[PDB]
Amino acid sequence: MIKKIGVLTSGGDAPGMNAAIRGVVRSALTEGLEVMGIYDGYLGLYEDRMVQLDRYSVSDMINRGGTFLGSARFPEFRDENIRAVAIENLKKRGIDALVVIGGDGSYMGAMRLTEMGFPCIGLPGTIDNDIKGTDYTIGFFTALSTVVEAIDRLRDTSSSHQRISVVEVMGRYCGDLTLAAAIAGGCEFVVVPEVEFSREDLVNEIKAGIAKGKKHAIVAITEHMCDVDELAHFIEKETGRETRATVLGHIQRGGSPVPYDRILASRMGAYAIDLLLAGYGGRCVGIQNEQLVHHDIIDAIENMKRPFKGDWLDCAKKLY
Amino acid sequence: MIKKIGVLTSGGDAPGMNAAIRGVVRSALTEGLEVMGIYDGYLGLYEDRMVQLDRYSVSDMINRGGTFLGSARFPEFRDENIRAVAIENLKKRGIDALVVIGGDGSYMGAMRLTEMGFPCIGLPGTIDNDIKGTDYTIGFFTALSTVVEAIDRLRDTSSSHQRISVVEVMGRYCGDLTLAAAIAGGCEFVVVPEVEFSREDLVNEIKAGIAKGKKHAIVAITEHMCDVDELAHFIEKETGRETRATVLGHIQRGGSPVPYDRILASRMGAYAIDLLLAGYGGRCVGIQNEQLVHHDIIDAIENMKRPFKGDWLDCAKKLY
Amino acid sequence: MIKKIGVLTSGGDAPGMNAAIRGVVRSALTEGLEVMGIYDGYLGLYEDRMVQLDRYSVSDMINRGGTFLGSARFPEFRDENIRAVAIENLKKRGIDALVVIGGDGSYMGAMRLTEMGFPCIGLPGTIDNDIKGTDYTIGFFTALSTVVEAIDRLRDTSSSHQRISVVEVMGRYCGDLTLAAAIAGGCEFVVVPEVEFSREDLVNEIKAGIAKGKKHAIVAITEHMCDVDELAHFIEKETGRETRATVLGHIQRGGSPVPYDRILASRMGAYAIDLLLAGYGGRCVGIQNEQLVHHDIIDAIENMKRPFKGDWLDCAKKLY
Amino acid sequence: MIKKIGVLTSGGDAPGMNAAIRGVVRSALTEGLEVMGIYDGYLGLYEDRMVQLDRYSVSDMINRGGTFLGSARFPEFRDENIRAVAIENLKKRGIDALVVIGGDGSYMGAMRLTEMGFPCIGLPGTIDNDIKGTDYTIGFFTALSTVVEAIDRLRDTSSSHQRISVVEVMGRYCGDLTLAAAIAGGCEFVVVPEVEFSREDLVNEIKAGIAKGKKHAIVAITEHMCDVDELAHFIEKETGRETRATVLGHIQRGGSPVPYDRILASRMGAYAIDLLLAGYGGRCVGIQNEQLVHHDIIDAIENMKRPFKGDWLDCAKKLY
Ligand SMILES: Nc1ncnc2c1ncn2[C@@H]1O[C@H](COP(=O)(O)OP(=O)(O)O)[C@@H](O)[C@H]1O
Ligand SMILES: Nc1ncnc2c1ncn2[C@@H]1O[C@H](COP(=O)(O)OP(=O)(O)O)[C@@H](O)[C@H]1O
Ligand SMILES: Nc1ncnc2c1ncn2[C@@H]1O[C@H](COP(=O)(O)OP(=O)(O)O)[C@@H](O)[C@H]1O
Ligand SMILES: Nc1ncnc2c1ncn2[C@@H]1O[C@H](COP(=O)(O)OP(=O)(O)O)[C@@H](O)[C@H]1O
Ligand SMILES: Nc1ncnc2c1ncn2[C@@H]1O[C@H](COP(=O)(O)OP(=O)(O)O)[C@@H](O)[C@H]1O
Ligand SMILES: Nc1ncnc2c1ncn2[C@@H]1O[C@H](COP(=O)(O)OP(=O)(O)O)[C@@H](O)[C@H]1O
Ligand SMILES: Nc1ncnc2c1ncn2[C@@H]1O[C@H](COP(=O)(O)OP(=O)(O)O)[C@@H](O)[C@H]1O
Ligand SMILES: Nc1ncnc2c1ncn2[C@@H]1O[C@H](COP(=O)(O)OP(=O)(O)O)[C@@H](O)[C@H]1O
Ligand SMILES: O=P(O)(O)OC[C@H]1O[C@](O)(COP(=O)(O)O)[C@@H](O)[C@@H]1O
Ligand SMILES: O=P(O)(O)OC[C@H]1O[C@](O)(COP(=O)(O)O)[C@@H](O)[C@@H]1O
Ligand SMILES: O=P(O)(O)OC[C@H]1O[C@](O)(COP(=O)(O)O)[C@@H](O)[C@@H]1O
Ligand SMILES: O=P(O)(O)OC[C@H]1O[C@](O)(COP(=O)(O)O)[C@@H](O)[C@@H]1O
Ligand SMILES: [Mg+2]
Ligand SMILES: [Mg+2]
Ligand SMILES: [Mg+2]
Ligand SMILES: [Mg+2]
Ligand SMILES: [Mg+2]
Ligand SMILES: [Mg+2]
Ligand SMILES: [Mg+2]
Ligand SMILES: [Mg+2]
Repeated sequence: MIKKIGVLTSGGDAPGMNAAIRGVVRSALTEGLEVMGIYDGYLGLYEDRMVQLDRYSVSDMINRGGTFLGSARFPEFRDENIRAVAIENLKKRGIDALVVIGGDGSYMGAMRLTEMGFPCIGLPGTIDNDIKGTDYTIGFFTALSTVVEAIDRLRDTSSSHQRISVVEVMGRYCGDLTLAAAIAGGCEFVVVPEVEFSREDLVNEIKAGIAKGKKHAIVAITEHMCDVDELAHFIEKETGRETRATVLGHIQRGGSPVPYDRILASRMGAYAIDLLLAGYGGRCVGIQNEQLVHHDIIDAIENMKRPFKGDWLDCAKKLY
Repeated sequence: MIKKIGVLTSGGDAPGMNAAIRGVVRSALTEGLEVMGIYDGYLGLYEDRMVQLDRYSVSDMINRGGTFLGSARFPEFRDENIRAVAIENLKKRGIDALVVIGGDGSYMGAMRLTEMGFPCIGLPGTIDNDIKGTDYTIGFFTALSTVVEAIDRLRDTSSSHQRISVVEVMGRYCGDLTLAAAIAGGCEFVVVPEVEFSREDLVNEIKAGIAKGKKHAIVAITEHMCDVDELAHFIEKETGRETRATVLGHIQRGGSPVPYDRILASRMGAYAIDLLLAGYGGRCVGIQNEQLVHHDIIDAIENMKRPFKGDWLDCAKKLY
Repeated sequence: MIKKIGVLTSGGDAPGMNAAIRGVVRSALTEGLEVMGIYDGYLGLYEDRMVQLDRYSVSDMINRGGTFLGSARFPEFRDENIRAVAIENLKKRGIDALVVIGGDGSYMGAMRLTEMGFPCIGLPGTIDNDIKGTDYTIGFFTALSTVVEAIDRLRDTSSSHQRISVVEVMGRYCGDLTLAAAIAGGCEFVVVPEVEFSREDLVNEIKAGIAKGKKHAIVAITEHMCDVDELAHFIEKETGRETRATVLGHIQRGGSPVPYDRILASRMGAYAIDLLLAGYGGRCVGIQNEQLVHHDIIDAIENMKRPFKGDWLDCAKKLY
Repeated sequence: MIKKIGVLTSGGDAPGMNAAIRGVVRSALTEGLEVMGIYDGYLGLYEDRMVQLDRYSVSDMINRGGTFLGSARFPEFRDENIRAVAIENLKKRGIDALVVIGGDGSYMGAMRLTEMGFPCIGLPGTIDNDIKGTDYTIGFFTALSTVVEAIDRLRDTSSSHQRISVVEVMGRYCGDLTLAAAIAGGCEFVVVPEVEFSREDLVNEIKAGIAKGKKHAIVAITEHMCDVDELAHFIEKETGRETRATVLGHIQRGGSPVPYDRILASRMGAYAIDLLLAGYGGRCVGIQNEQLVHHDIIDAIENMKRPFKGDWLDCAKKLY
């Protein structure tokens, strides 16, 4: 079967979500399917706030950050009774399946829907690059460029004043963004959650650099590891060089998607449709060793471990 | 007289400084003069740290941020005895005049040295836009782009989530940055130090916005006015909408100068030399109503005044 | 009187046209006026293709290139009989006046409408910076940045191979864009329509540069002056250095507007409304010596001469 | 053995080359080796033009385009006698191995030198993406952004005017650039050299587009396939819609490397040295399915093959 499908964006927004939706809509249409766009992820589902999507409703969207459909958190969705009101709207709208774009929270919702007879496909949308079974997630590369662009500006100013700059990068519990940024910006030190942090190894590395004539030091550090103001104070004390802490924040979440994002989103969206049409349900799409793959949601969540990019850390240390 | 001139960068670095230097060196060379570059602003002047500059030393500098001579904050320059040393260094090297590129603070140093008999020329180099006698200062336009770009990015994320975003802008005690940025980013409310700040008006304006169906709200505020974190929480409580505070910081000070900065800097550089060959000293260059102008330093510091830009603000409120 | 007004964009598009329209709409609304948006400039007028514009129809437009209303050429409009069908649509729609955003072609149309009892205000929209009675036009600064961004990339590649690069810049019969670009990119030679071109002065300047150790030469040249392929061949022959010609083209017309554009458009749009309300008609808005001014359209067109930016050319030559 | 290595950049410059060099120099230093930088690719090798490189010579290079050692197209390197001279220069300087960074052509030189007994290592440096045994080459991603950005800009102008835009992309005999660009810019039609070009299909697709109400149409075509000017006129006649051809040119080759290039380059650089210390020679590094890999040069040049990317193209047509 499957005549009509639903699409939503749930969880934290990431550049390339619009490309993904377009990817879905255009794929669907071409295959003679009808498409409903659901507002504010799962909440919109619950409240029955939807719209009919044609090919033009996804035009002028490919090079746009955010999610035109909106995103929202709806913890309640974990309650089967809430999902019962959800399913009724589905029947009542004649939706046969959905494509969900989000993180792991979103994939769980989607698993719940599948066992209730509404096959769902999950696509990775997040700048954190922390979803299992994918080398990359949509929004990663866009954030990477925002961060590096920031580090470039900081180098200019840091040089001018022979300063040390600490930069707090997003990623929550994943150091991928930090680490990649650090290589690309030629940072002097990197602090990621996956490695034990030694304030001491840091100090030594900075002084060694200073002894070598380095005019500036740039420290890349993942958020939630310490208070960057405290850390800046500590460095200034112990090194005699004025330190300045910078917290990029939410700028990392916005802006026009980079080509990698535009293209990954596009390809993923199209593969979503092909999956539904071949009868799959409760799968999460991913990109592994440059190949598009699909896994059972439960399998990916409970059975896969997020590998540590050790080879990139080794490389980082050699180019200091 | 006047066969050899000196040139330094003082105070907070600003994009376009390299362009100003290049302006100076190239003009001077063409007029048969010799140029000495003083390192680390007033610190290298005191420590007698200088190098000779040829036409090639300013090559590949026009599109770079920072200052290759370095800059410093040497508060001790306030002492008339330290300035005594600096002047001796100047005479020993055979230097006839000095070209100082910096902010309001650097203008004071230049003034003090003029008062001592050493002829200087001040060029407005600061992202802040706070020097008297000039519509703009080198680096303003560049920082304006860094900021506006940041804002374009926050509009995307706060829209996807129906959030309120508080952006803290540099400027110190000047609102130009914050104000030009709020109009260019189409901000909901602007808070500057030249106008009385009313938590009331802010909440009321925002609420109004929500009534009319605005998906996001961007509030642009000058630094040192409050705790954006405290202010953020306060907004969240009073409106029921999630709020996020972003502190741009030091990214505003770096990066490749925008066209305007590159050009202004070059023009002021060439003009400095013209003034020198004419026999003027103790003067500062500015751009006034599209005209390259010079004033007695003393006149600018003391008896000039900052124009209340009700003009930009009345327009700002109209477009909300 | 005046209860309702019309707005259109005519002639070649330029970044910041959307900011201008927003500027008008929001200003109008705030003043209790109603607003019609006319499609494809004057053609749309003729054919009666309009829409009602509210405050939301101009949202998410400020940072967007192009004109959402469209532009189109309609030479026929010069015929009074065509204008008669135009006026009937106006009456029939109850439009009392219009704000026209374009070039001088557009201003003439607008003059015609005024004498026929429908007061029109003209705003400068064009990357050429060639409208009389304005220091700048909307779109100029955005193009300037696109060109300089291009020149920066060309320097990198030119250096690597010790090449000469000729870059053809837009501007039609005005060298403002070329000249500004040349200073900002540190070009070795500039060719603008306003100055007699000597292939010889060019060759000499290039060899002198080459004799001096210059690793690259960048030549900035305004379009319609020669065939850049022919000119590249000529340079290669006479200098022994491989030459490459680059024609930027239409990339110059697009992209997100720079802050200067966002703000000039905004201010101009708002001033348009104030003019209509004070009873003026048949005026063209401009920015002169940092002041917003208005002139009689005929006066501006037939009586003002486009000044030559001689002071910028003098400066260009000194920094070679 | 192996105490001193050499490093050069050959062929068409590519953004990330500076990053590759830095990769090499920094790794080598760390392993106790000595590094010689050869100027102007195979030309300086022949003329024996070299410099010693320390850790500081590669500082401030990571974010810059081009190559600071220079590059050259020295066709004469084809002569076995010229290569005889080059090898003598190498032995006289005490150099044990060579690291060559260039394209398909440079790989031939490296191969010929290996054949003569001098051990080399090839690193894929070219915007084209045409080397066998690597998914990507240094500079590809950067040129992809230069292009996509160009396209975002043309969408704005061609939309305001209901125009068709023909964009000519670099690549030589490889379609990757053109193809990735067409999907990322949401192009209407793509013309590449790996597929048969049908003027018919093109007009028919475009006409289709107009039927469905498309305001613009962007056609992305690889260079050396036709005369975009001729093709432009042909389209204009057959569709009644104004067409414009834009030739991106050399802007594609320059500018600051994107994050991906910066990182890949660093990683390949470090890897070269590892291979050297292991005793391998006559090898070339590539990135295959996210893995750093090495192959016998000979194997890559001769018996490897280019993968028909029907995959990207089938998806391209789906999203139109
Ligand atoms: N029915 C329509 N009415 C108006 N504009 C349209 C229509 N369909 C497409 N367009 C416009 O034409 C351009 C190209 O359309 P399309 O190829 O579908 O967009 P995209 O490349 O962004 O996917 C865009 O500016 C789009 O907004
Ligand atoms: N176990 C679950 N069962 C059902 N729905 C869930 C479950 N976990 C999360 N969700 C739904 O997914 C939404 C997003 O979850 P969250 O953890 O916030 O995001 P992410 O997908 O980014 O990890 C939640 O608000 C809720 O609607
Ligand atoms: N009153 C003063 N007398 C003499 N020198 C001064 C005076 N004020 C500032 N300076 C010098 O100018 C430097 C830069 O000033 P500052 O206010 O910190 O920044 P900026 O010039 O960037 O605005 C000071 O560090 C000091 O060397
Ligand atoms: N003596 C020299 N040796 C090497 N490179 C030089 C020399 N003089 C100039 N160059 C290089 O040649 C290019 C052109 O120089 P120039 O026009 O003077 O630089 P800019 O445009 O930055 O003012 C630049 O990349 C510069 O670094
Ligand atoms: N009635 C509405 N419905 C949906 N979104 C709206 C509405 N009004 C405004 N918005 C959105 O809220 C944001 C801010 O609105 P507004 O201040 O009017 O835009 P802008 O700053 O671009 O002028 C934009 O993303 C806009 O699209
Ligand atoms: N003398 C005129 N009288 C009436 N309408 C005119 C006149 N000149 C131009 N127009 C109108 O203005 C439009 C734009 O003119 P054009 O010269 O193409 O542009 P621009 O305003 O950019 O100079 C024309 O298509 C026509 O509709
Ligand atoms: N068959 C060959 N034998 C020896 N050297 C070669 C051969 N082909 C190319 N080269 C050398 O490699 C250089 C660069 O090659 P080219 O094809 O022009 O560019 P790229 O390496 O950038 O792809 C040539 O100029 C020449 O010095
Ligand atoms: N000996 C030195 N003298 C002057 N500046 C130096 C020296 N060594 C490094 N630097 C400068 O200090 C900063 C940090 O150096 P480094 O980390 O080695 O550069 P990069 O990050 O580009 O690898 C750079 O701006 C660089 O040019
Ligand atoms: O948007 P919030 O709620 O302020 O949360 C910030 C967090 O969300 C992220 O920006 C991205 O998270 P997602 O996994 O939901 O996409 C993290 O990097 C960051 O820690
Ligand atoms: O760079 P510091 O020493 O942390 O000081 C930051 C201050 O300098 C500035 O960045 C620039 O101001 P000045 O040019 O006057 O120094 C201010 O906006 C900011 O308040
Ligand atoms: O868009 P077209 O018709 O190809 O014309 C190109 C011309 O239009 C411009 O791009 C701008 O012209 P406008 O005065 O109409 O805005 C010129 O720079 C260029 O010569
Ligand atoms: O730079 P040139 O000598 O004009 O040649 C241009 C050619 O070089 C490239 O820019 C890059 O190709 P290579 O790296 O193989 O030299 C091609 O895309 C283009 O065809
Ligand atoms: Mg979660
Ligand atoms: Mg470093
Ligand atoms: Mg100051
Ligand atoms: Mg707004
Ligand atoms: Mg005209
Ligand atoms: Mg130059
Ligand atoms: Mg090649
Ligand atoms: Mg399209």
